[PDB]
Amino acid sequence: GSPDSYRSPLASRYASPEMCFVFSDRYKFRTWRQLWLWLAEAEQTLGLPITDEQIREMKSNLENIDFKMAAEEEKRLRHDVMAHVHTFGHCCAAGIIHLGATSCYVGDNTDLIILRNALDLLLPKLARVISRLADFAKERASLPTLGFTHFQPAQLTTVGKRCCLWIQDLCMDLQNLKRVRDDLRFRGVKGTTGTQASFLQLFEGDDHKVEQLDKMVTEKAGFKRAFIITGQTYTRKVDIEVLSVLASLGASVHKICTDIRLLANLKEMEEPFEPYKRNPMRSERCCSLARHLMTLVMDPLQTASVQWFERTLDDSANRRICLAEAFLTADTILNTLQNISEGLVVYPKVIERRIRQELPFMATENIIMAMVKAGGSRQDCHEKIRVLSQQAASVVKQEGGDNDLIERIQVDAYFSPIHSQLDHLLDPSSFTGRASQQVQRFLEEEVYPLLKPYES
Amino acid sequence: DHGSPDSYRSPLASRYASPEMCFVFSDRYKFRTWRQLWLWLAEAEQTLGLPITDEQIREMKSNLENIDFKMAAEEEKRLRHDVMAHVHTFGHCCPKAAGIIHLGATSCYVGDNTDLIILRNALDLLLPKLARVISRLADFAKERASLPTLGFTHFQPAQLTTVGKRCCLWIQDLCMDLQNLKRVRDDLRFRGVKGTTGTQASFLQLFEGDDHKVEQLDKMVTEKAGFKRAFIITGQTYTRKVDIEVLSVLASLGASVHKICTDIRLLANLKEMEEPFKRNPMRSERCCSLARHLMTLVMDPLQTASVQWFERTLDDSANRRICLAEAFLTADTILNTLQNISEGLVVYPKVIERRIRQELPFMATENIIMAMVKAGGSRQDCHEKIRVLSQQAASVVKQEGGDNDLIERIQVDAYFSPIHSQLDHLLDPSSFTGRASQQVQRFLEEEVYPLLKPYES
Amino acid sequence: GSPDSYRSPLASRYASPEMCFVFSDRYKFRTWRQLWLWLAEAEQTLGLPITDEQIREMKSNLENIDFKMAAEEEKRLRHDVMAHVHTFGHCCPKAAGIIHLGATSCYVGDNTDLIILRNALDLLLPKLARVISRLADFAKERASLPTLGFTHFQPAQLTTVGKRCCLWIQDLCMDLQNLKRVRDDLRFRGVKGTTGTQASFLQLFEGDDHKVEQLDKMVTEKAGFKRAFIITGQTYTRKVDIEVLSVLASLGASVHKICTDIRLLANLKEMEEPFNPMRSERCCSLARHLMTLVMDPLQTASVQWFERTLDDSANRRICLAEAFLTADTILNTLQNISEGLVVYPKVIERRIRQELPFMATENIIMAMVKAGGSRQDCHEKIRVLSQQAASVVKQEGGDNDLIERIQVDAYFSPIHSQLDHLLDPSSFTGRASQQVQRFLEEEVYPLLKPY
Amino acid sequence: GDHGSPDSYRSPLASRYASPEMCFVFSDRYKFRTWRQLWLWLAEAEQTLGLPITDIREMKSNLENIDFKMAAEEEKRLDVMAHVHTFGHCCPKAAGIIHLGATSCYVGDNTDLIILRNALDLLLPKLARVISRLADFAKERASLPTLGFTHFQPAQLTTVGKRCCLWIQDLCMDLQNLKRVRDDLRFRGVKGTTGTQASFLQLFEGDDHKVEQLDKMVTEKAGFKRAFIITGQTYTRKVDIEVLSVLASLGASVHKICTDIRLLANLKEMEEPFEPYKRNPMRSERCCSLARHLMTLVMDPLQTASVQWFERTLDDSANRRICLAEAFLTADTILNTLQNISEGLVVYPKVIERRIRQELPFMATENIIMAMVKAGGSRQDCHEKIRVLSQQAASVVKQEGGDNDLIERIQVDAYFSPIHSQLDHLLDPSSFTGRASQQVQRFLEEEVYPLLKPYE
Repeated sequence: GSPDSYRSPLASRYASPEMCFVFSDRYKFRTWRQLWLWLAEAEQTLGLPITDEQIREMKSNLENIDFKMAAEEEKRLRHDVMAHVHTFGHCCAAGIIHLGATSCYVGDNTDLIILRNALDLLLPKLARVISRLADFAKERASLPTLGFTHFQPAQLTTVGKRCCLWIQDLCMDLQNLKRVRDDLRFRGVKGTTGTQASFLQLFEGDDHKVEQLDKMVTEKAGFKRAFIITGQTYTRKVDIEVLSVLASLGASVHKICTDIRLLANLKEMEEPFEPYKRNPMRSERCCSLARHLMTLVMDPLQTASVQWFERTLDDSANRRICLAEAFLTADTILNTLQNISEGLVVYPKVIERRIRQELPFMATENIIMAMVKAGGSRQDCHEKIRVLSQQAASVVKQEGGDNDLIERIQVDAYFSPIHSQLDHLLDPSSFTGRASQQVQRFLEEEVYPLLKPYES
Repeated sequence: DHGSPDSYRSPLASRYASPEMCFVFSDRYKFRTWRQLWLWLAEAEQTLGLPITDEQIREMKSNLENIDFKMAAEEEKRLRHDVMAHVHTFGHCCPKAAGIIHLGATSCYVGDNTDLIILRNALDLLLPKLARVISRLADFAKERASLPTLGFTHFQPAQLTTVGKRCCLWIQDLCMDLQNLKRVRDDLRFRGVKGTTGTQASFLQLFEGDDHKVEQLDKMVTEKAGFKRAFIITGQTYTRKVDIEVLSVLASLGASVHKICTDIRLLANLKEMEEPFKRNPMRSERCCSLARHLMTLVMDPLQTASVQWFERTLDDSANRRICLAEAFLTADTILNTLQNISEGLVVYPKVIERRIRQELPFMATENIIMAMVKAGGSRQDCHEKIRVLSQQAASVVKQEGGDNDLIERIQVDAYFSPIHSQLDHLLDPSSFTGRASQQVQRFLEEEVYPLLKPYES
Repeated sequence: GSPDSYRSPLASRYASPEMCFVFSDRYKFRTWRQLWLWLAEAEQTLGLPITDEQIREMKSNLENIDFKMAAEEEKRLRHDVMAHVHTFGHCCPKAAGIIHLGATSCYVGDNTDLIILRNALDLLLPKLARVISRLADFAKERASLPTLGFTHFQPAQLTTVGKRCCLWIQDLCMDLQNLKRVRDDLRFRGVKGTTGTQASFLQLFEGDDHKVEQLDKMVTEKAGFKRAFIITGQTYTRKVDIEVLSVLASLGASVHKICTDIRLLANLKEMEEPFNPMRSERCCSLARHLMTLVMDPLQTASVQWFERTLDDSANRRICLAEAFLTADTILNTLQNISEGLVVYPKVIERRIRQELPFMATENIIMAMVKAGGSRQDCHEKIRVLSQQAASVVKQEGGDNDLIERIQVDAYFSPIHSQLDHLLDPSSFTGRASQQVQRFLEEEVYPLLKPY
Repeated sequence: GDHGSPDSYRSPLASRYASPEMCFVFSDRYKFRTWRQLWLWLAEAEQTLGLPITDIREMKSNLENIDFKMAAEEEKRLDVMAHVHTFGHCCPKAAGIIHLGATSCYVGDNTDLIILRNALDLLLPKLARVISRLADFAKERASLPTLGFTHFQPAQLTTVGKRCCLWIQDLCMDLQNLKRVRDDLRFRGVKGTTGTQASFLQLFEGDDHKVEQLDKMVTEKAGFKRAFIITGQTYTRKVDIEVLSVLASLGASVHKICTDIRLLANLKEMEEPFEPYKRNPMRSERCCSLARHLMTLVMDPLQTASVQWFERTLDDSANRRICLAEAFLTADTILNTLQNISEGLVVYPKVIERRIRQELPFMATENIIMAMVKAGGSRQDCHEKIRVLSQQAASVVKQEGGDNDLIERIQVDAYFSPIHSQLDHLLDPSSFTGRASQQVQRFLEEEVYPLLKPYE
């Protein structure tokens, strides 16, 4: 709000409103009231003294939270969970709110619901990007381009084939995100140290009633599975599995955008339009943010390593930051990446220019093989070809002119039984190998199947 | 081998890790596998109609272990190439196969596929080790399932848990590691034959435009390698995302192990539990030190994957020769040392009982107020009456450094008339542990044993 | 702040209003205007057609910022700096033609970051010194009070409370020195142009090489810096950010160490936080994040291509502010902790008493030899009385009774009864109290002098 | 070459990569030798203070003679006492005055500090040598115009010498950091089990002054100017942080330089030294790989010091043996390879000139309009004419993949007749370099040469 105070650039400038809502106070305190409703619903079903009038008024007061009252009662009573019990019970039921449960019933189950929801926003966005990159890869599947190893010219590839290297990495990320989201489990009702003591007390020693309660709220929260063993909170290892797959996504994006930045210099490919000089500013923002995601991994790792026994509260402040800032960063990244993918501009003639410069240095083997087939001796042909290439290399390096190796093998009499066959031995398409067929097979076997559920 | 004391010894090779994992990352295994990959290539190429004879095949199959490391290093100096040097040395012990070795292949066919074979082997040696650790902790967790111990939140006295339940926190964290390790081993895919830029250009020229034969070759060497699946899309090498996926689980494992051993170290101070053999928990401190390094190593493959330009840059080669090996050798040492810890953790039941009885009356107060309504007495007048006696009892403990005298105060107090006779039953340690004992039994049978079953051998 | 939107907890819950302001858009764009004024003033002196009316106009409108207009212009122009040049030129109609004259974007953007970095360090420095000041008082007060030393977190030769506090102080002192050096050696970017060659300023002064050097000197002195970079690309070297976040990350490691000890002492009931050690848990949590952040500028500086790549911007806008707001929060909480550390001597005594006999056995032997005793016929006589006591402590879970077993054996009769002068807790503390004395007088107080 | 069988894992940092000097610094031979040298200094200093010690010569002559089997046997039977016994066998005359009243960390921890300082002393001259070589190159190419790069897009011309200065300045800040950390490195001395000097206070019979004189004497004998007053068992693990922080900062600088060389290699502007036609910057690639590891190693000591409980805990021992040794072996290798790259950088002036002429015309438009106004032309007419001709040239480059013909278009247009004679001056590369050459001379004389003078 105020420009007098520091404002998170991930919150006020970079990320989408959708992701910002999930990590807001309004959504957190709404979920708190939502978890209290489910607790009361399941407790009434199991025989605890709860009247239907207490339930209906909690149901009609889910999105009616007084912040001015809650903020000052938190300053008055120190504890934040109990401060929200008072505020809910004021617009309500008061006697049955949070009965038996501890602070971490709302706080910790909210985090897993927030976590599951945030992953649910990233998935269709990642698929959307992949889909748009897939169309680009299919369109440019046969357009030959100079391949790079050590960032030096190497055996030709296609523009579509190069794109599939990016697509694959994102397809592993989609799969990883989906797995982690599906594997996410509910804490349930566990108590102060995970022994379920206070809940067992209310049900007066009934062990089956506690287990039924643990299955009831888990299904109301939309989780398939619920933890058996926990300390106070869910194991902090969960936060590692989630941030690992995001950091991996960060690495992928960084590689993709660095490729695009290098292609922008070669003037072979640029970012979509709204001038001669164009900076790839969106890819650079992406690289910047991806880096943050890779850094973020050390936070949950260090945390879980130093949790003592059932729970130490030195996870609280660190998780408030790293978890939201992981998803806000990933969110910005995917919005930007989606923007970049919508009509990447390719300049074919610039690509054709770079090929015809380096191509003759790679086609030398084809020439000799064509001399042998006619009747020329390999040994003698190798010595007479490894001499015109050193001349043509000198012109390029020492003098800074265009490549003229093809001309020199047209003005040499020794290479007379090849002059008619030269413009076929230099067809760029006959140097791309199985590149176009690799795209074909990859998109149908691996890419399209994964995109199928996300068709919308 | 244990080299001269004049040179630096890497402690992960001799000082710590098991000779098995050391061998998987050795030059012998590396170059035996190189020659194996050349044998599978020749066999499959002979199947596809290339001029290779049975005699040439038997020659390669016989000389697989016959490696001259001295000559290969000397030829590497001259030829300025590691692979083409080993092609020459293999051709020297195989004079008839010399012509067909590495036909159509590029450097990474042997270089990069060997690292995939190394990864899968290295994971398959870690799994049984991680499972034996889980098993012995599951033995321990069953024995001590109903042994009350003071629970710690904020490392401060809280409601009672059991020793078995505390062990299950450790068990679960290692159980998710087992699942993650398995999943990564199964997801590993063979690179196969791809050529210098992944376009299979060289092999397509060998079969002379025959696209079907090239894809046939790729499947053939993959099956011979024992891989269910191979990549369709690579540059020169398999995507360096695979390193991230592997080392992310080892780093995560390290975080769980570091937690387990920090917990054990703290218990050793409390005298509640100690390691097998004034004693120092050196082996838990050894585990912590190494787990830390295992967590640190994750930033390497992360950064490596982020700066790989196009189809490949060699700015990953040296880094991978360090991070991958060390991660597994570190991961190896940890689980060998952790296995020795889990085999016989010593519990001191009487020391645990002492700490419980000096903290229990402060959390048994609620049961008293509920118990006092049998007569009965008022809820609010009793809440303040027992509250102030705790203020006097906690003052002798902290401000004067003594023992808990709260029980002594209530027994002589005239106000607490009826409750006297049922106090020992009210302070029953088992009636504070909740469902801890039932949580232990269910966790082991529902989740632990089904996971450990495939490792009966 | 809005409840419907996410808010960075460091700005709305944790850090001080002082630190939050140094990283605000108000401070940022005011400094932009502050740097444009200096440039104009120096350009006038060097002979450019700028009137005092124009400078007077600029000096009057440093704080008069229209953010609404500045945001609308950036959407249109797709440029941060030019938008603010236009907005400043709107409330300064006469100076509009001379704002940002011959300058590049990074003259404001990059020099502002350096100004912000220096200012933020200048707020952390007094706060750190003040923490060290009160921890020094605590170290002097409890300098002689013996406490059980811990190696491997196991009872070892007893030290003193003040001595253990000095281990904390020494780490923080090193931080204070490292924060001072980084702030003092921090340099100004100055005027460098788009690629660091000063080509555009050279053209404005129509070739006059000396005038470009003077303009660089003048804006540096006006900014309050002692030194400027001679060599830069577009921006100051990103190595600078590494050095700053390195000292802060190291400070995080120190803070986490101090707060872990406090968290362990609270468990042992030997020391307490002023009120669960929740303040030390908040400190540990944030210190952890401060250590994480060092990897950002490291990766950022490693992949800077040539004269500059813009893949540093968004990351720095996150990692720099977050580091300082975190650091600020930590020190604030550490101040509160240091104001009210409560020691409980009696609990310390009790723990000492049940471990002192296990560490005093060597002095008993040394007092038995010259009293007429054998070196093995006494060592065995006491070591058996240590085996039975180790069972009472560990197998039975009771009190340590080696302080009881003296009358039991008639062998130790010459020892009756000059003790417990031999079991004096102060006689096992070594040079702990002298070491505290020297440390404060030679190393700590000289550092806290000019604060 | 060193020894090791191919049947076990041999760390490439020791056997394959680093130079023999650094390997010896972290070897067992140097570790145990320094132990005995520290034991000697202890006896000699205790002799000067009054303790019953006589001619010292025996320990002096038996420093090189170490039996590793005897030490390993006693290590299996009982490491410090295993070496007290081994050094107390081949020295029969003196065995009751070795390690007298000292703890396991007098040798083990002070050795760790003599190694660190030895390792830094090998690095310093090596880093100075690289700066010196690069500086020579920078002076030689200080007035050689090259294309400036921002966003890796064409920008205001700089010089080759100037770009080199950006690298030098990074390394110069590294040399400063290393000198400061090495000089401010303190000795642990004598402290005892928990750092109170109790064991020594007993054997000097309560003498305060004598304990403090022993601290100064072994500090002076070790080559240190200063000793710690306050330490626990070992020196504060903050020391590891500061050492590896600056090393991590060096790896970042090296990565930047070597990424630059690699990119220049693709532009064919600059190349690694000889000993064609395709050449790979494999040496710069090795450096980036190794520098990356060096940047990673920083979290090790960071995590270590943060979880040190009280006086000392030995969960640092295994981590420090790895991380410290690795960092200095990696730093050493990097600087050895970076010495190679510096030694005979190949520059291709004509390739550099070709790139400039392709990008300069677009940047030179301001000067052309200035020259046209200077002759009697209109500002608007010239700006519109130069606008239509620049967009025509941009199409030829982008859409057609041809050379930059902007100057040709100006040269054939009759409107530009007033400046046709001026064109070979208006587009002089040197006039676009700004003050680059002057910055090089000033930087080298005021910062580099003073900094290198002590290292001469």
